[PDB]
Amino acid sequence: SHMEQRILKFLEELGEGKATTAHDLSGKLGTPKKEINRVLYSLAKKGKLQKEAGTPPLWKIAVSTQ
Amino acid sequence: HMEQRILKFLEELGEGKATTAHDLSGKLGTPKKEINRVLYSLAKKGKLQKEAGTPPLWKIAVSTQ
Amino acid sequence: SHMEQRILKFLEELGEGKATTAHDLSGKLGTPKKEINRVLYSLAKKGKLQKEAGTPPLWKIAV
Amino acid sequence: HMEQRILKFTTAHDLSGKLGTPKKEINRVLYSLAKKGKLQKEAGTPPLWKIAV
DNA sequence: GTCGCGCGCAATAAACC
DNA sequence: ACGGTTTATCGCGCGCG
Repeated sequence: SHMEQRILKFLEELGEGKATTAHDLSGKLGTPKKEINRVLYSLAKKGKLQKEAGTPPLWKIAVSTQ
Repeated sequence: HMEQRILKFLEELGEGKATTAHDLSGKLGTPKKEINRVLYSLAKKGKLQKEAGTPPLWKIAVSTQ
Repeated sequence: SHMEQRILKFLEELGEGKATTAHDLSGKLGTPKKEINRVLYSLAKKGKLQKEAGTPPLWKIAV
Repeated sequence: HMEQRILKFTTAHDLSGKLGTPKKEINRVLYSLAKKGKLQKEAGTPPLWKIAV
């Protein structure tokens, strides 16, 4: 499952403290938004990503938790 | 191309019986995003008829004149 | 519940059996149509409003 | 008429036997009534429910 | 076994003013 | 040398086995 590696790679190259939407990830990475959101919610559960509230939700690399 | 594939499948089901987009996405091997995108367009062109529900049911358009 | 009151008041200011569109509510309140529809459809599931399917949908006070 | 009976009577799973209703229809009225302010969802596995006074 | 989901929605077309 | 902006059931939050 190298879909996790490319998303974390994309959020790293986006910049410091930068966030983006799941619809934007589906467009750039060329991956259906269905698989994207399934991985995004999974990476936030692993603690590697954090979800900013909003519609749609914004996603960035987690900074706070251990 | 994808539309007639959905239409052809709804023929071999017996007139009266319907199906869901989730059921179509598996049989035709197509993501449900494209399935629903074609289904809603076939009902707007009069080719199909939508029975709204949870989830909605789709069948051949029935004339009502 | 603040934008909900602005919409509910207007639908009450306007006729006691009348309806209106989200576009009409958008201009008469200086609020984008996206924010209006967010409140309109939310009020429908709460049973506060009644929606008439159409182009565009019509919204009126329910009981 | 489910919205009326769901108030007179926990988990949505537990409500499937007390009323003989599928869990899909119970969670429907639960999240709907919770958006009407009358319910409140607890963080359980499965989640827990209770009437909000 | 969390799940309530109805979703098609624009990497659009068409219509408006 | 050139039609920008809004609509559409357009509300969408959806990840669901």
